[PDB]
Amino acid sequence: DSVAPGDIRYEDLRRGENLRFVGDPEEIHLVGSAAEIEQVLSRAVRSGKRVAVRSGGHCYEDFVANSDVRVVMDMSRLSAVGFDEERGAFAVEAGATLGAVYKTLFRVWGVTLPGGACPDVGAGGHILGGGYGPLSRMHGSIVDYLHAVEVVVVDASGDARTVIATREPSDPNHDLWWAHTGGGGGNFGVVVRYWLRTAPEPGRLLPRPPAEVLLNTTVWPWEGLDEAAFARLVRNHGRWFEQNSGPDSPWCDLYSVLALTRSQSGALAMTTQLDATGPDAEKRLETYLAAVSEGVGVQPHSDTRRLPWLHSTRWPGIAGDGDMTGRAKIKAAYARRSFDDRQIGTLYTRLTSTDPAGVVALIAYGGKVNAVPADRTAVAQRDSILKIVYVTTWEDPAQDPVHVRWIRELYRDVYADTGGVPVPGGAADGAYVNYPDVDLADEEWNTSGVPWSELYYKDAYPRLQAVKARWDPRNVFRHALSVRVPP
Amino acid sequence: IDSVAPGDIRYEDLRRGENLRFVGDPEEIHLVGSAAEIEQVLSRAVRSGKRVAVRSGGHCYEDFVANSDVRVVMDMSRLSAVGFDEERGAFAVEAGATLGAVYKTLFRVWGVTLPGGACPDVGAGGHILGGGYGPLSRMHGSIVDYLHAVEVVVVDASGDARTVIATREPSDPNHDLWWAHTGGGGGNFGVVVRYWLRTAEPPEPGRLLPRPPAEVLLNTTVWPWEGLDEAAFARLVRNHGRWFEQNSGPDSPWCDLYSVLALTRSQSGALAMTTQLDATGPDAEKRLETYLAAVSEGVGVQPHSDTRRLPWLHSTRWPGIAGDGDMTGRAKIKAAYARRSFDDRQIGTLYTRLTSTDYDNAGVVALIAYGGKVNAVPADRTAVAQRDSILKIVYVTTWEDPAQDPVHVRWIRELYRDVYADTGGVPVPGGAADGAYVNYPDVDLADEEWNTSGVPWSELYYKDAYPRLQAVKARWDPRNVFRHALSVRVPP
Ligand SMILES: *Cc1cc2c(nc3c(=O)[nH]c(=O)nc-3n2C[C@H](O)[C@H](O)[C@H](O)COP(=O)(O)OP(=O)(O)OC[C@H]2O[C@@H](n3cnc4c(N)ncnc43)[C@H](O)[C@@H]2O)c(*)c1C
Ligand SMILES: *Cc1cc2c(nc3c(=O)[nH]c(=O)nc-3n2C[C@H](O)[C@H](O)[C@H](O)COP(=O)(O)OP(=O)(O)OC[C@H]2O[C@@H](n3cnc4c(N)ncnc43)[C@H](O)[C@@H]2O)c(*)c1C
Ligand SMILES: CC1=CC(=O)[C@H]2O[C@]1(C)O[C@H]([C@H](C)/C=C(C)/C=C/C(O)=C1\C(=O)CNC1=O)[C@H]2C
Ligand SMILES: CC1=C[C@H](O)[C@H]2O[C@]1(C)O[C@H]([C@H](C)/C=C(C)/C=C/C(O)=C1\C(=O)CNC1=O)[C@H]2C
Ligand SMILES: [Cl-]
Ligand SMILES: [Cl-]
Ligand SMILES: [Mg+2]
Ligand SMILES: [Mg+2]
Repeated sequence: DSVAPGDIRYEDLRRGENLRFVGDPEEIHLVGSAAEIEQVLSRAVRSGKRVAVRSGGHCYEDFVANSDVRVVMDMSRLSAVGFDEERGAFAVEAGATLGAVYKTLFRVWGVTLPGGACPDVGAGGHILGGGYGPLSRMHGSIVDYLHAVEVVVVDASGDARTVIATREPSDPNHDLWWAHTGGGGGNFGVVVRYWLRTAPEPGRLLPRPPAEVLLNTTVWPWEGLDEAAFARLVRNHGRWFEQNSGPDSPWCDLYSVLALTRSQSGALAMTTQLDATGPDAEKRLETYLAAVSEGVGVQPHSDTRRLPWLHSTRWPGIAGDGDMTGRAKIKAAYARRSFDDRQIGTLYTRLTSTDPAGVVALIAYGGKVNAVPADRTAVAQRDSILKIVYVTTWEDPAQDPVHVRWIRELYRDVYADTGGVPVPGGAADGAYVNYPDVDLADEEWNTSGVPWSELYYKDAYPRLQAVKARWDPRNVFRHALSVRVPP
Repeated sequence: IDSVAPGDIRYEDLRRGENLRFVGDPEEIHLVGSAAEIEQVLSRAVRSGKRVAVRSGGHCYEDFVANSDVRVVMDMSRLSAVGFDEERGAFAVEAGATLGAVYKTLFRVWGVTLPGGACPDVGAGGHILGGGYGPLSRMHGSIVDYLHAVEVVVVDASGDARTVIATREPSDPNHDLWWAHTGGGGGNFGVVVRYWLRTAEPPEPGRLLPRPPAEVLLNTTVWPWEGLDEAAFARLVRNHGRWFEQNSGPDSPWCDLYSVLALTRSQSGALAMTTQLDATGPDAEKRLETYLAAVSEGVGVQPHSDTRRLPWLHSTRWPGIAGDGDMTGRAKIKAAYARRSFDDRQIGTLYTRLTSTDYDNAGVVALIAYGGKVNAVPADRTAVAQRDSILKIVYVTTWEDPAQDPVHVRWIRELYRDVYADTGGVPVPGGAADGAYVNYPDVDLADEEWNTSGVPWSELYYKDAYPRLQAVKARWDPRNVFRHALSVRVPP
């Protein structure tokens, strides 16, 4: 159907899962096929009305709900996951949530994709932004399994058409397939479905997860934590990840997130997942936990459970708490090395100061992600060890400026020696387009002289611009931080 | 053909539901893709003498599916479609669909909903035929009040399986079987493949199920346990009880409010309440405030109160309503229907057992708003017989260490027994309580050591509906292929 203001569904469908952003579309179309997408597109382009696509609605920025967007194509009716006998690959429609993808692939076929934690995320935005997750160190990015994609595009004359692009070098649309391996949503056209398989039995055509995992939750009380203690914990963790994130590391089967929380929360915490298949799994876990707490002087509460693998993906310790109400602002960076002492000092001061819920999360990364050449996909960061996510959440819709400023100042200060942004090719490797932050393109917050596009895409940017020029010459698909041809 | 045996990578997940207390030993778990595949699993299991069980959403609070004696499981995961069936004129929900997919698909696509559970992960398979209710029940009734027809694979005396359709039409030959699916409970009559749902009351899908409110007010209210004595606790409980006694009739304007009051262990630091109210009237905020003021009056403890206004579909995924999604760890649940609110001795026992330092160190008694339009339905019209209650009361304890089951099971057994001590330790129907709800099953209701009331488990769950359920059992499952603790069973 089509949803317009006044329809009972309008208040829900005008929003994604980020409540800071309220869309004003004149029409939201729950499209049912490529053919219906082509008709909504060609009609919007003729009218001069700006469009956007919503799949899972997890965009951290206002790309879909931007007040200029007059027409939304919502992919909820296209949520199938299955094996496509004709193409010999798994077909994930854009509106499928990760929880549905993982349940279907694993229960029916015993396989999985190494995408996000977070069952409510849609495939649409997630895959073509370079999705990664708990199994990425073991199995790479989800885009490392992208075999082909179906996408509705608009030509110079304004007519919409459906094309298939694939990983085969001789594919005439090969360049468009490459741009879907991390190029980001909302840039090239409307993805209808992705086809994924390893680069003819379905059970053999995607990776098999561990049957069981050890999951641990470790908590340090903040009350008895001084700066030196905090700094040793952070340095322990960063040194361990600097040593143990290569593509041939035995530690490819470990994932963890260390949460550096505001002191007012009462505790810092870390969640770890380790493949439990080996009979020494428990010893290996403890050696990782011991490394993180060595010399800290605070004993953590520690609890470890063995869980079947599909059950573990729904545990809020990995999946997050599912609460998408209230208001949040995210920033993020790639880390090639962990923070230096001065940055640790900044973190400690900003986390303990009574100047607000807020966390800096360090998410294990690298491993098999890093076996891929930096230019093979549009995910150009293939030597990092951690993704660092800065977050502040609040409730009062009248108090956005103060929370945005807190997180802006923290991030600027951490990256102050590189113009306030994580400039690639140093201790940092730029930014991740599925954690978009419009401040990276803001002269007031980015003083590095490096454009937002090089921070997200590094050297992939020129190729993406060429794909943009070829496949979206009219620039129908745009938003803050969208791939844009040279002026 | 899609089957999982020990040694398969999928076996550890598929041998369990969402209750980690219960580890199954089936020789095969079949991921059935159709009614015909269910018939071939059933007929083979019957000719072998192998005990069967069905798993849809995996949310069973008891060991009905994962019982070690179950040899063959039919897992309905592949049967998860939700859509409109034009030819039937009703919405079709396959048993493997989760409530989250149900509400998303019905609402986004058609702007309608079903007044079923809170809890997006629950499967339709067990949830509807147990009499599912939720946030919207006071406004729209139980989900079974929209069950028009069912498709179910059943086994006859000779041991052959077939697929039948049973509908709400009085002249339908299978009308009795339809009736038993409006609250008879899972794992009793045969394998439901799909449910068809529509208002009993124009043939547009957008008018054939109730529309939810477009927006709701949602409130979380928290009272610190620190400055809270027995008199203050008792006043809060009594306030809430009286309000529900007065405001839960089928014609009450308060049919559009739902709330959960959590009487937590004092160890937890705070008592809390979540309230949802239809926000579309222009005085919704003043109405919410009057309900909150009634709950807190003269309590002497100022609650911390947070109200947000949310679009309806978004509200159903807020953990304040949906729960926190954490099904790891171990839990024991007991429950009862309340026709009137707790008396002095009961409030006293709750206070004592919520503040006591005994056992080990979690627990909660949650009072869930009920009644409203549920109670407009005659008690014998469906297999949900409790049609005059005002609250469902759920007793819970949770823990992590799998070596510590007894102390936790004992805590909650003694708390519940003590609350219902004046009636043999169990909520005997037709008094202050109205028995128990089959989607919150508790095997201790059939245990002579915990039920000294003289009233059998079957009358507690089903009241006068039981002999009719038994007649359906005799006719449709004569071999008793479908059984578990607390399964409908013909007379000896
Ligand atoms: C909210 C949330 C996000 C998470 C979570 N966990 C993650 C994880 O463990 N690893 C990750 O890599 N990412 C995680 N993320 C982030 C998500 O990956 C991003 O928020 C994704 O971009 C979201 O995808 P989706 O849910 O589909 O978001 P939308 O808002 O619909 O779209 C985002 C963006 O992409 C464009 N787009 C959507 N659909 C299409 C199609 N079919 N074709 C082209 N472009 C599309 C949109 O217009 C928009 O620009 C955990 C949580 C809780
Ligand atoms: C875990 C959980 C349960 C909840 C939650 N919230 C509820 C709410 O707000 N209102 C409710 O009324 N109930 C809520 N519940 C309880 C569920 O309603 C019950 O736990 C349901 O019985 C669960 O159904 P399902 O998830 O399908 O569980 P299973 O364990 O697969 O089945 C239970 C029972 O039913 C039999 N059965 C399943 N499938 C079939 C079919 N197709 N045909 C016949 N019989 C079937 C099973 O064999 C078993 O006997 C919130 C949470 C978080
Ligand atoms: C591990 C992980 C990876 C992800 O990629 C995302 O999911 C996880 C669980 O966590 C990531 C990050 C550490 C956490 C975030 C941002 C917390 C968000 C939050 O609390 C709220 C809102 O977004 C709206 N209202 C809220 O309350 C995040 C980026
Ligand atoms: C409001 C609800 C209605 C539903 O009928 C169910 O959902 C809701 C959200 O709350 C109910 C009850 C108050 C809470 C329970 C059982 C908590 C369970 C719980 O914590 C756990 C488990 O069940 C397993 N591990 C765990 O940790 C429950 C019966
Ligand atoms: Cl934008
Ligand atoms: Cl049983
Ligand atoms: Mg949050
Ligand atoms: Mg819990």
